[PDB]
Amino acid sequence: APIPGVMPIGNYVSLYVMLPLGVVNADNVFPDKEKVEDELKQVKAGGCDGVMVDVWWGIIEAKGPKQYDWSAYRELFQLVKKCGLKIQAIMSFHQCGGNVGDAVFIPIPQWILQIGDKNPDIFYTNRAGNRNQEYLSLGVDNQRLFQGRTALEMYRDFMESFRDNMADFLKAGDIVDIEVGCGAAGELRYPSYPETQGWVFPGIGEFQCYDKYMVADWKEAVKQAGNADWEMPGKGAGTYNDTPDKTEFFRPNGTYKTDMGKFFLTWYSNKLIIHGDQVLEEANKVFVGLRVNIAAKVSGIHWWYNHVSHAAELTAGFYNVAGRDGYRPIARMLARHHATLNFTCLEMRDSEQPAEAKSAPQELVQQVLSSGWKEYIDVAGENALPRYDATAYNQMLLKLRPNGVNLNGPPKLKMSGLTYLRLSDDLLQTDNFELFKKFVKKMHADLDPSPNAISPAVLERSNSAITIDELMEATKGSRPFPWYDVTDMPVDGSNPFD
Amino acid sequence: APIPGVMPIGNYVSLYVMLPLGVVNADNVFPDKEKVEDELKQVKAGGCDGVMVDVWWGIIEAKGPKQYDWSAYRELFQLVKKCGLKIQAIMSFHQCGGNVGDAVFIPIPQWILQIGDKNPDIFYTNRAGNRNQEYLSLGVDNQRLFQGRTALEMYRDFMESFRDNMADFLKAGDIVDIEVGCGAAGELRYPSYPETQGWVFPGIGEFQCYDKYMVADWKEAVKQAGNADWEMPGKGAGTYNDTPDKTEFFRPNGTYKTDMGKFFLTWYSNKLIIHGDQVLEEANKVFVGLRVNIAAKVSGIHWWYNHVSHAAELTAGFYNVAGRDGYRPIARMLARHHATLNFTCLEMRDSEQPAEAKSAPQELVQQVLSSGWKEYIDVAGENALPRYDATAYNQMLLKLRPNGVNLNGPPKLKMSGLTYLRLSDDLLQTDNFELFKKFVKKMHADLDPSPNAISPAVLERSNSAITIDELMEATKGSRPFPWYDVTDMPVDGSNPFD
Amino acid sequence: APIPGVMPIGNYVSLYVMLPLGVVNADNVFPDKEKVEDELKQVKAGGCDGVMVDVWWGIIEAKGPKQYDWSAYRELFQLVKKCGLKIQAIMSFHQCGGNVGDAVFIPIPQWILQIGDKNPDIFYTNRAGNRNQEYLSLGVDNQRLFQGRTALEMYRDFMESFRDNMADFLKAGDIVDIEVGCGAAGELRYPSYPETQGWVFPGIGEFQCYDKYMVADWKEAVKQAGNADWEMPGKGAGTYNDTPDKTEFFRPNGTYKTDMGKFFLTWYSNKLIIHGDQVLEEANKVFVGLRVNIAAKVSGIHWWYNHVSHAAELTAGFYNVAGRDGYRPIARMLARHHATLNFTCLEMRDSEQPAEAKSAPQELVQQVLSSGWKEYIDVAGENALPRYDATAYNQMLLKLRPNGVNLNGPPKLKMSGLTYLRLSDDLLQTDNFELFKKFVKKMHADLDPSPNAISPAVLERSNSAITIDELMEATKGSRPFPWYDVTDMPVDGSNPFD
Amino acid sequence: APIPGVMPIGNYVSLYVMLPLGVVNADNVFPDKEKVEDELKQVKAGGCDGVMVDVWWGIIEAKGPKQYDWSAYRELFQLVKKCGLKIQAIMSFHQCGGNVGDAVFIPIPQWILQIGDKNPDIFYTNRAGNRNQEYLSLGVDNQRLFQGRTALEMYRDFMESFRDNMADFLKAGDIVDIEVGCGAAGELRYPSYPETQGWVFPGIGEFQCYDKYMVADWKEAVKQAGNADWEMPGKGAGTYNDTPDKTEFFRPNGTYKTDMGKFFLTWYSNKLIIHGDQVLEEANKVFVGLRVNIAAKVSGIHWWYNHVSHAAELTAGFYNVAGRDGYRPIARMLARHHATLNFTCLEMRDSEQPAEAKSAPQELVQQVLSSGWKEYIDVAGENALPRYDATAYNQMLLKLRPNGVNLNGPPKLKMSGLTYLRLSDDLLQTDNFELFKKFVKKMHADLDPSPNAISPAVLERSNSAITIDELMEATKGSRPFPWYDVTDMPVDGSNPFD
Ligand SMILES: OC[C@H]1O[C@H](O[C@H]2[C@H](O)C[C@H](O)O[C@@H]2CO)[C@H](O)[C@@H](O)[C@@H]1O
Ligand SMILES: OC[C@H]1O[C@H](O[C@H]2[C@H](O)C[C@H](O)O[C@@H]2CO)[C@H](O)[C@@H](O)[C@@H]1O
Repeated sequence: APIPGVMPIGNYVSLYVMLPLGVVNADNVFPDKEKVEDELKQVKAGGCDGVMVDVWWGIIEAKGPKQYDWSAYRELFQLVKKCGLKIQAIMSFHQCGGNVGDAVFIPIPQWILQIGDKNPDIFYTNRAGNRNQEYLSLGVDNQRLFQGRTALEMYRDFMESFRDNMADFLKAGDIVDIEVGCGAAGELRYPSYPETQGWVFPGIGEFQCYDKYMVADWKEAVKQAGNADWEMPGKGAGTYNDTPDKTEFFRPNGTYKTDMGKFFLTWYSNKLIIHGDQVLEEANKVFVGLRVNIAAKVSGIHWWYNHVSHAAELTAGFYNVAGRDGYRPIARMLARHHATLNFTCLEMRDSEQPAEAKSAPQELVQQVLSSGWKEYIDVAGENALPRYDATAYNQMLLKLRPNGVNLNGPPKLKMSGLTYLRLSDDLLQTDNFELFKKFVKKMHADLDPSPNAISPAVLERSNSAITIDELMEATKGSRPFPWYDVTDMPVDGSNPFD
Repeated sequence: APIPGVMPIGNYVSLYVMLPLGVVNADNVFPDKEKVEDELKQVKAGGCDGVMVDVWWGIIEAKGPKQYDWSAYRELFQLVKKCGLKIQAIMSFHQCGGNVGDAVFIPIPQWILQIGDKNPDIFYTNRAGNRNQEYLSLGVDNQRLFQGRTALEMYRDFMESFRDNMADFLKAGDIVDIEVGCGAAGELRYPSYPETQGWVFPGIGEFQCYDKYMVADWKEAVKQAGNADWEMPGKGAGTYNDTPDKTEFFRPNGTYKTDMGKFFLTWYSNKLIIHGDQVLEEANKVFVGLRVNIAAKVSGIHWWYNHVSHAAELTAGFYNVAGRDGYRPIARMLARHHATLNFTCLEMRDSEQPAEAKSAPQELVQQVLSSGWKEYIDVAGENALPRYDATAYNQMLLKLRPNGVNLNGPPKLKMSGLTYLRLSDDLLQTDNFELFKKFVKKMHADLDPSPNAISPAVLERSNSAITIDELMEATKGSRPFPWYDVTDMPVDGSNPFD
Repeated sequence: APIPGVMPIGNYVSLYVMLPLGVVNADNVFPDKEKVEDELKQVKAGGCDGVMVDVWWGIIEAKGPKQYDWSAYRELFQLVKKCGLKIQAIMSFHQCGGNVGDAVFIPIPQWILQIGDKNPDIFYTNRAGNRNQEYLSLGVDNQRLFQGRTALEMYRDFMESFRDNMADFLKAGDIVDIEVGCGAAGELRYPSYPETQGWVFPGIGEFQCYDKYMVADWKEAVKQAGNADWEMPGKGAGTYNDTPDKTEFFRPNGTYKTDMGKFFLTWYSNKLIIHGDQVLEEANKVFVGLRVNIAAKVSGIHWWYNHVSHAAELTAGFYNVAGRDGYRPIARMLARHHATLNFTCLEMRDSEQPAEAKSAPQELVQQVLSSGWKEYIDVAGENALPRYDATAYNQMLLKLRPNGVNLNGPPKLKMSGLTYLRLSDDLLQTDNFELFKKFVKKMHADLDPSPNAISPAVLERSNSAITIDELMEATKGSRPFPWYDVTDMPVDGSNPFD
Repeated sequence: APIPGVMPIGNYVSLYVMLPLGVVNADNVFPDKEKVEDELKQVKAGGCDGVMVDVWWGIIEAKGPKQYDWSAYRELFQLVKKCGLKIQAIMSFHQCGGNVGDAVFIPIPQWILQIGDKNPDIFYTNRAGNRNQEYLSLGVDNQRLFQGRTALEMYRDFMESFRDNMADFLKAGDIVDIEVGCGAAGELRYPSYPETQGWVFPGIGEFQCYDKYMVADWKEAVKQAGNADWEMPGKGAGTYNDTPDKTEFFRPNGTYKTDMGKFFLTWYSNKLIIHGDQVLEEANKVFVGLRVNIAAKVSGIHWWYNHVSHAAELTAGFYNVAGRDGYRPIARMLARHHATLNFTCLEMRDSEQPAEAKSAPQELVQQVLSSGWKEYIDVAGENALPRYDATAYNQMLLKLRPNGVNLNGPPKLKMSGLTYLRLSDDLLQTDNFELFKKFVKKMHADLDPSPNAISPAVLERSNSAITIDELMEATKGSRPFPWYDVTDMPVDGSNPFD
């Protein structure tokens, strides 16, 4: 029996804060140095472990191919290191929305946008023929279209330039995570719910496989199956803001239940898995032998989860239906590269969602985290929308330790880390910043911060294993681990006794 | 993330087997040495960790006060030690039923039965005036009636004679547990459901506080409360085989809900707690500084648990009702002496009980184990009735690890050990003995036996703390820890995934 | 291979400081509270782990038998606990010199001195017939002469009164060591070099076995050997300030080499061992089951060590000669009670001693510590004379870790602790107190203090085993472990590389 | 204090046996499969941990550049894996003597010998102009002379072909060490004592830097120092079998003490260090992220060690003189690649060497192992000549743990492993094989074999750091750690007590 009052370190969970969006201007400039280093000081005073910042592709390689400028980000990291915080870098091969709302506009290298200018098919395309310019379609990962280099080669060269230019921070251990962007918002998914094309929650979304490079692939595949006459979904699949039932593809016993539907969804989902597999290999080769975690982000698509079609998840590329786990195979893939899974949604509660949405964020989180730990990989996460209430802090606290704390040692289930939405004035406001420091404490299980990177203490990155299209075994349905009902360590409460 | 296939030792749970009832004759004789040492060899071949044997008081101190004969038990232990098994000794200050059914008859020292012969009040008495001769009423713990010695002093002298005569086995570490008998069948309870007086499941039972020594105590207490005119229950409490509702004491809003009823139940239950407290102190003083666990046994009284009166538990001395945990204070008491709680019922399932019984064995087990771990003590257990089916083996397996195994280290919840009903021919039968060896393996979490006493590896016994009638704080209701639905490691099944 | 800059905790060695001699007046008064709590604050500011204080027998039981007053010592400990320091209590059953030099005079309970007044034989006596009143001769351990109680019983009752009155400090873990006094200055030895009787370094000393109770014992023993006509040493043994060679008992091939000499020395040394054995048993029984170390102090008698007679050691009671280890059997005895050996001399260097003295403090320390670790017990120590130079700090540092630090884990050889001479103004003087804080740091192996009682972290006291006059096996000569030449972590130096 | 009889695992040291020289014929054939698998079975029955085998370059790439055949070695490893032994593979880029003595003849790829046929300068050359064909001179590491590939590129391609073809054995963890050959006999040294050119112990040897590629380098370097007129040693340096004093270069106050001599030796020794640095980088890049140790072998050149010139060491390339550690910088270099140092000589005793030789093998071993552990790297080793006596087994046992065993945890100093000379009939002979099994037991510190690769349990290979010609700091003289006098665990003896 444990000694009363003794809380083992294994229960500690790192907590990082995301820095303001344009902390480094679209122009490679780092302004307001003084101010920023005052917020960082407060953040550190709150017991935070570190921060997560976007290393924008459209800024570093702005001037031209292979010519990178790390000057600013260098000052930014030295500043952070000076305040005693660890660093989570996101390799952002995407655009940071430049919509009316003014929020800083950071596209991808402009010279790339000029190539797609005469070759739209480099972007993800819906069936109407709209082109999304925030990320490069996977249909061109292995295509030589960018001044000699292929999409994948551009990704490695970037991470490689980053590895060599940040070697000192990496040696010292200041950089703890390398979050590899695999699509829009840096997430391994299709751009199925583009706000720029008229999407509004809770539309089902749209399939994004109509660029020419992807189509050809679909044609070759449909022929080797003996059904050369099969086509991709059409008006039957509907549009961005449709409902599953107003559709013929997602209605109960609809087209997705068909041999042809299963063949399409299998193809579309595998295509996304393979895109992830290939990007993470380059990431593995670039960081092997270093003490740092590599992670891919998987978005949480909870709307329509309680509908037989799991429509929203399907358009995004996750083939998750009854009797078919569409997440587990991703996790086995990530397992291959000894990578961590970062799930970007876990503060939400089923009741905070309109009934009309068929949303089930909690049940989603359980399945995803369960299939991750079942394939022996570390799972990390963050919140989706900004929040400063105790309700949100408690939900996140539940998910970091589904079975509460373990007084006998490391818990049975535990997330390796959580990154908080974003640092801001509304947060640093005396009031909020108070509740916050409480949440950070509960995150550390009432322990004091430990700059020794306890737990997630970066382990040496191992060389990848070897794949096989044997992921299909991974889709076997399974019972998710049982979740506690409420948090063990609430921010404004006492020991519920479980 | 853990390494696949690596099962940490912390998940291991010791499994012992109870030896045949009269393995040592009522006459201090150890017959059939040859046969027995062949069963022990099989038992050890099954991976069992050890065995539990009754060190009968009525055999060792048979000839007369202070004159003990450990000869036979000495041969028995040397034999066991030779077969490489650990030893769980029960200090049996009780009688082993000498009913018609022939099963060996072992009373308590006959010279004691001759004293109670002219002084019946030494035995537990019901209101009709029946005397139970299997154990000495707690009303005489501190009474000088036995040739100079008091009940408690007789208990310590016994354990003390046992400590000195078994010092070598204790030094070597062969004796791992000292199970201290506190009543009938060696359990801290009142003899409320005596089969010798006509009791048949699921009778509510009867209060056992009518001996003269206890009565006086009740009179003194009722007067200092200002209600000198209060009495103990009468015909209103009913008889052994009554139902809660046919009673006026246990009916909804019955007498037990009254100020007088609460005052009686509080008194009756505290009296049992104090009897335990005093017997375990003597046990502490006798074994301090030695590497061995001391444990008290608490019986599982599941019938009528789902009735507002918790009748059966009340007559046995456990004041467990809505908004009042009658087990937690016992556990805090046991915590004081760094003692382990042995719960004698945990293979049963709610469905194996007649609906008419209002029985809830599973919900009982949860509450008892939960309140034990909440007071920071080790909880151990055993099955109540003999069983050889996979259904029973799986239930016990669930309770030893309510949240399954922990691949990251010691589980969150885990029992320190389990002792199996009893070694017998029907068990050692090729068939059964097979299922059994499977159960032992799952008990060890598919690991190989570890004679190093892993986990429960006997720690040094610490001197007791100091009580206060501050147990009353312990009766505050609480949420029990959440239990998994099915076992993690079933005997004839695969990984349910939780 | 270890990680550079990582110093494992196992290399940490606790450092305590002795408080001023009369910190509690001969009159049970604790004056200058304010001042003292200012020194304690400085001491704690120096990183010290705790302090060691004399719990004088002549103060606590001054008024009369069994009537103890812990009032003052209670204030003293609460003050110390308030400054965050651990406590090493010495059960001082001796007198604290009340010589001309004024230094506070604290005798043993005056009522005892009045008994010896008519019975001088209670004190250790030399052959001239001088009586030493600082401690009770072992010849009366088992003699009922003190108002009903025996010497040993008076010792246990004292430690028992101390255990019950200090239970809270003991529970909390503030009291870490119980140093049990076994003679003059609290050391298991004979008062062979009494400064009160004219002794001046480096006299050989005198045997102290002439009180009547001891003599009788010697007569009974000499008769069962068949030499009833043997006598104790006479003028042949010389006097306090003689040299080994001017003697006939200690000259090469002198009387100590004889069958009669060996028989006397064997008897005299065993008598001291048994006195220790019996006092430590009482100490064991009183503190079993508690988290605290019990230790006996053995004085370092280095003069005449390099002479074949080891004269000084012989008169003190240590039968240490060529081919006979007179310390190892003491250590095996101490092993029996799971006790620690505190050696009171280990800062000295062979060169700081006059050549005429035949002194070998370093070689002594090696033998004593080696035989201690060989019998599996913890060895602790302190300096003999007050010192504030780097030479002394480095010697002590060598002996705490004879083989320096271990970057792979706990060192091979390591002392469990060291108590510094005594807190004083000449030490707290800005200058000295500086060198001191350096020494404390090196003691902790350049780590920061750890109030968690790391290493010596008080383990539960185990019940004693059982002796036999089989100590004689322990006198077999043996090679001491090899010692490093210089310290690993000097106060004013760098890594000598070993 | 440790528990008696408990030997911590950290004291365990792996023991491997070298397989017979041509276990795989010069013709890629694996004959006598049956016999061999019977010896392996005995070897495993002796508790050995594994075996070390030469993966000859002249066999695998015999047919032609880039065309490797791993067929045989594949059968050999599967056989070994079947017998439950770990594998130490030597990347042998050298020749295995094909002298008169018949012992199997295995040269390097014959097509390479045909190139050097018209270009002798690819081989190491002495001043008379003799060419050694057992290894490629470092003067051609970065020269494109081998059908497009450079020496270094040929080495990586080989290790890379080995990594990919042995991936399964590597994944499983059967291959534990990758011993990278850096010269003759696979050792980082110059071929200074070639038996093929008339060398006989204890000749001083000859400098091996006269090939044209090396000379040019020496000319460029001597000019930038402003002494363009300096030359390499001549007749003044003598010949293979000369004595240090009959020379003018190695005589006291000879040419090696001169500014010109120091400049030559500095250049010659650095050249060897850099050759090692470059070969180990390729090895690092090829094995990063895998759980396997990479090691370089440094030969033990003990003759003339006790002479001021350290002649033999100087000709071999180790600039080790008074006030200059010529080994430490090698170790700091090896530290850069997280590599292990394998010292090939450590059973010898100073007394087994002719006085005329000025040999000091023991003092050599101390310095080399000490400088290795001081630069934070693991040191391993083997014996130089075959031996089956207890004298030899005890010496090796001393060096594996210079300070014996540590009952408190991992020793202060400990070798990571030892590979035994070679499996043979004279060893497997009932007699010898007996003493042997004793030695293996003492190697494991009287523990039973642990196939879990305890201790050296292959850790993940980390990416290399980055060099600088800042090795020069490493040549600062230092005190080696102190060595125990005799072994802790002798094969035919008892506890010397240190
Ligand atoms: O962006 C607003 C969108 O946020 C949430 O959905 C997130 C998802 O949980 C994870 C990933 O970061 O992207 C999705 C959207 O980009 C809300 O659930 C949703 O209602 C809201 O419209
Ligand atoms: O008391 C002065 C005495 O101290 C040292 O001898 C100590 C011994 O090392 C340990 C024990 O504390 O008692 C002995 C004396 O009581 C000096 O070595 C000695 O020279 C000095 O006279």
